[PDB]
Amino acid sequence: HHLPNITILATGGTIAGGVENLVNAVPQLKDIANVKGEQVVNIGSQDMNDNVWLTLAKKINTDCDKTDGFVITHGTTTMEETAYFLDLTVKCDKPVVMVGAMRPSTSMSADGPFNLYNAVVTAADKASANRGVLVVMNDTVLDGRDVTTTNTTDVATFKSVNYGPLGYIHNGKIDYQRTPARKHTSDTPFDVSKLNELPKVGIVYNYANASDLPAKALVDAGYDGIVSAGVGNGNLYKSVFDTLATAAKTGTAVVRSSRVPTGATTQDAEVDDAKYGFVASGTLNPQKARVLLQLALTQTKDPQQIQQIFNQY
Amino acid sequence: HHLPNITILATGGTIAGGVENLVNAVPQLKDIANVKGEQVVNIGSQDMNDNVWLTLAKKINTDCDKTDGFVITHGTTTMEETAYFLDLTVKCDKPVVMVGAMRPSTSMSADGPFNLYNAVVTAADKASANRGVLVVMNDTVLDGRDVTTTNTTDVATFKSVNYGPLGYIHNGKIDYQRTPARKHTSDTPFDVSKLNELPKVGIVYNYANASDLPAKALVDAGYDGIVSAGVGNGNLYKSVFDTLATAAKTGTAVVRSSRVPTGATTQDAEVDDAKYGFVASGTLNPQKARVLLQLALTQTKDPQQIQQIFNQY
Amino acid sequence: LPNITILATGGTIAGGVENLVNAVPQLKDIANVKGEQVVNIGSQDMNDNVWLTLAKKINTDCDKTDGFVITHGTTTMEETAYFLDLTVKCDKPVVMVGAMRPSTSMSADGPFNLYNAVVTAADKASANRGVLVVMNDTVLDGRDVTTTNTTDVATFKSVNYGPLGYIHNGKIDYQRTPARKHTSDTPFDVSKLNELPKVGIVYNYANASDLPAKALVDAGYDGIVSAGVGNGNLYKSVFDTLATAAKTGTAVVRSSRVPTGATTQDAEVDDAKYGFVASGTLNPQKARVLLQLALTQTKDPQQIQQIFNQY
Amino acid sequence: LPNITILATGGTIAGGVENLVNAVPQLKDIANVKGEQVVNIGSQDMNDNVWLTLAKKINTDCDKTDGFVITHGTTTMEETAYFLDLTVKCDKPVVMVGAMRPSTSMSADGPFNLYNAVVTAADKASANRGVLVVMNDTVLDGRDVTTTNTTDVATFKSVNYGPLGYIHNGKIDYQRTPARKHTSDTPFDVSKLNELPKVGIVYNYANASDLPAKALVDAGYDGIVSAGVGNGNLYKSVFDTLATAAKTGTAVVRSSRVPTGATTQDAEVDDAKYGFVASGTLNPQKARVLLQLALTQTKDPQQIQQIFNQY
Repeated sequence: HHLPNITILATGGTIAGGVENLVNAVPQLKDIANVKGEQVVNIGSQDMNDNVWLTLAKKINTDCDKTDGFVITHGTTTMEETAYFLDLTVKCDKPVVMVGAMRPSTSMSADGPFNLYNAVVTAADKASANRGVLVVMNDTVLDGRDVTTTNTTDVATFKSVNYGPLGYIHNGKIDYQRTPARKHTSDTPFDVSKLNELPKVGIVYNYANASDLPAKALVDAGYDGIVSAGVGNGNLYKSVFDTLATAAKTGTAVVRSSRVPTGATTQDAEVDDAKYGFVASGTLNPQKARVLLQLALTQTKDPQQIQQIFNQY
Repeated sequence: HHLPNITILATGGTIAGGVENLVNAVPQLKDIANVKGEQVVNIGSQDMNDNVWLTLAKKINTDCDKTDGFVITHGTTTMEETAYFLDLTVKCDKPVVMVGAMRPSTSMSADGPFNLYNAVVTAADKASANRGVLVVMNDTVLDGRDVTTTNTTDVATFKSVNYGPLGYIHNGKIDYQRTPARKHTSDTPFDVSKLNELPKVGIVYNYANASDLPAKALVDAGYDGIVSAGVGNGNLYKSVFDTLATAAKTGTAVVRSSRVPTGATTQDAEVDDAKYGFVASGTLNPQKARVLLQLALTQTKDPQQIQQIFNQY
Repeated sequence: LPNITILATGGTIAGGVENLVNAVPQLKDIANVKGEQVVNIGSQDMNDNVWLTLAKKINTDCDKTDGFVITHGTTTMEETAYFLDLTVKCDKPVVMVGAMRPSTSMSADGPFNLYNAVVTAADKASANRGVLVVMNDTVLDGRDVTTTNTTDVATFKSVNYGPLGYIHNGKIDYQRTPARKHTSDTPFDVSKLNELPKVGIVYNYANASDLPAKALVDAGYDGIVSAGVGNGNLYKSVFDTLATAAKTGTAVVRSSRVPTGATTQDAEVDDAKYGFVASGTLNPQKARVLLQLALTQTKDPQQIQQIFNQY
Repeated sequence: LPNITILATGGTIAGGVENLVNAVPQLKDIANVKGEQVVNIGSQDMNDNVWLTLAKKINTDCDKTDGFVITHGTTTMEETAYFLDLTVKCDKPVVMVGAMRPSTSMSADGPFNLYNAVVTAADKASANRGVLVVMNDTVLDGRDVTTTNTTDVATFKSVNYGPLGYIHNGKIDYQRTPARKHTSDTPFDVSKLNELPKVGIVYNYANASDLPAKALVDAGYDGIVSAGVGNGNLYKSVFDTLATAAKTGTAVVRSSRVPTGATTQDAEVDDAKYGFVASGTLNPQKARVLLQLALTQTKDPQQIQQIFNQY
């Protein structure tokens, strides 16, 4: 009886005490796995972009058979977006686990070391397979679809705000009581292996007396899709509504989501989606709805079919 | 011993079973107060705008001495924004209480009737004075600064997510254990009595691979101020950052807030605000930071002084 | 249209029990509803006999109906739901519902809650998910569901693992199902039982008396659940009484007064050494339900621990 | 630089008690720190004698220092904090701190928590806010603070009314202060007491035994707090025992096992008729603290109710 082989892919700086030398910062890692590190890119998470996403997904798909699991170290600001992109595009059913740190590795009571430890525990556990892309933060295993950051600074910020966590980790053991029902990874039709770019999808915000200029600027630039961060149950300020209604009639894909941090933007409730050709995002927040819309646009431009995609993934 | 006189100002449709005839939908109101209703405007809350705000504040300031308290019925989508605008601009220290309903007045288990009842209870209670503008929803008394909507459909959606509620209502009695520390109402310098318009402030969203076109569109239109809904602790995608940095150097006021639903966007932590001339929003979310920025711009265009305003109100 | 049976255990939650279709006419559009009053008791006085009656009724009537809705007061809903979750062998939907506001109150919650419970019981997708609680537009599993606030209409939450689904306009978006075994996958069978093992609960706090625990032991209780402090720790005096009782054959489960999170095995207390069982995410009242049932099968602590790891 | 005294009640929370400035060197930049070991006990074994000792020490040493930080285990922190909140007469900051992870663990929380507690005790703005608990970058009042999760570093929350302030980079943004009276505005004075009235807690649940409650009554306890179901309701057998005890002069407080919300007076139980007291937002363990103190002044239920409405 030997240890699993886990690869750590880094996207940025170190979250505990180079990527080569993590087994020296956290020597406890040796007792759980044989670890190898690769620096895939080196960027701040706030600057995350489509090229990095494509690079990551291709790397995991290509190296899937060379390792028992993956841990990806990633900044916290856009973790939730990269996790969902990977959840839809990775075709490997071995564990893929993302992890970060809310405090810098040099600060007192840095969270990164224990988070990294727990991420490797999770990647090494056979029970973690077939659950989609996972985020491990603060002793908790979270699915890539529902996970979001709820507080600007709290070490406990990452939560699955609509449907809850998959499991909790205590003393290196995971109690899994849930798995996601929406389709992920190998069960999706999305395949990015041949793609060098993704459809252009932007996000506009709604609020009192909202300007329509952001929306117009995107339409005039020929964006493929626009996600509205609506008020309440995905409602839109009138000027924004008028702009997006005309955009949707002339070929732009329009998804109604919500600025409100929990709950679904429901179909045909507040706005007659069938009349305008809009798609309702359900529980996906604006930034995650963008991810799914970009992918849906690689397969179809028909709002009816896009809506079905939002109801399945 | 007689009952207080409470005025109900409506901004839209009825939240229980015209505004004239509310005492017939909720006859229990008669036992608590002598009620008078006025329809101030009639618009959907998603279409809320600066003109309505100015109208409301002027009406309350003008009628303050004619009544013992005010209840304003308002749609839920933008309640949080109107509440904070009033919290900063009303000069009456009698109770001003906003209320709405998450379910339509015709549906089974409509929440509006009991919410309206409780709002009048709150407006009638002497202990409610001097606490700023209040929101009463779901048996809870919430301050206009911290209150926000947390779920798209839940009757329990309104919460003061950073500092908690002021009081709870049980059987027509309020247990107040808190009052807001930030300055409000009569203690602010903001005076809208002479104003027919407010400075133009827009909001842009950050996310992976964020377009700078929304921000550029606002700058090119000559907006007075721009609020960034940043990632994490108010961070900005690089293209957005570059656009806003140049805007701030050339006279546009720029406030960093966060798309993350709780916690403060803190000063000089993630971004060197002093170098770029940016202002950090603290706990104010993007839509509320817009409210304060619009008002601050009536007094000053200097980022240092704007920052002090964000630290006091 | 499906045939749905409403079993009442107390008062009416909208506007007795065949009145319901008159109080909530909209029910006729979604199901053919029949009602029976099984008992008439306050939820605060809920007891083992009512539990046995309910489970036998459902098990016996399973073939005659397409789903069950049980009307139940809110105070102890979470206990009954878990009991039924472990003992019901019908795989048709069983849905519990109640109301936080009286049916005569302004903005009473019971009518819409009842409507949504019937919706849930009528949906094919609800089957095989265990016993469910439907409150405030949300569908919750009977194991994790608990009341979090004394008065709020939104009180019912699955505080460790989340809800199964949300209901909007009569349609349910299910994204979860419980992994722990339930209903027809458990070994527990109450069909021939007229009583259950005696299990009590003691609370821990600063300067706690051991007298409650001693009282239960002297009365020959079969098991004792401790509502511990933090991660299931015990006040010294209480610990000593329970350690002794475990040696003489009383089953002892460490749970926590803390409202979320697991009481984990062998972390704060050497469970193997004293013959204690750790409750996991089960709060004290739920841990009682499982221990009662466990004790119908075994008195061995290691086997009871295994049960607490599977159900 | 302010002079801050660290009073320890148990183990060390970073890397005994004069070591602290060596374990957390950054403390030297913000205060002149002195440490004293007051007792050395596990938090789960916290008791009335430790409480009396702590309050007398602070009251006696108030003039010699600019603020106090008390190091305390997490299990019962919420009880000690409320006791001190009612009995301390020093108006200088008193700040409690602990750690959810052992000081030797990876990513131990105690060092930064200790640093933030000293920061808080050193800030002028912290005075006159009552006794405070500083955990996970947040400043919480001793009345409302409770532990919400068995293991999470973020467990401590003021679940009904929220935190007072948040700490970022050594600065505190205070937006709240507690309205209920505390510290030097209470009538409670423990300076001449060597013991406290005897108050125990019983739990309610389905089929609850009255034996715990009877045991406390037979031992002549001065008061009993009920952890009720829902809005402080009681299982029938328990109710009957407590109704009898209240008539013979035992003080009885109805609280709730439900983790948030008030137990409200005369709503679910006719408190006036039975001579019971409703706890408001005080959970059972906190309601014990107040009832113990109330009973040093009066045995009359109407006066005890007034106390529960003011403190």
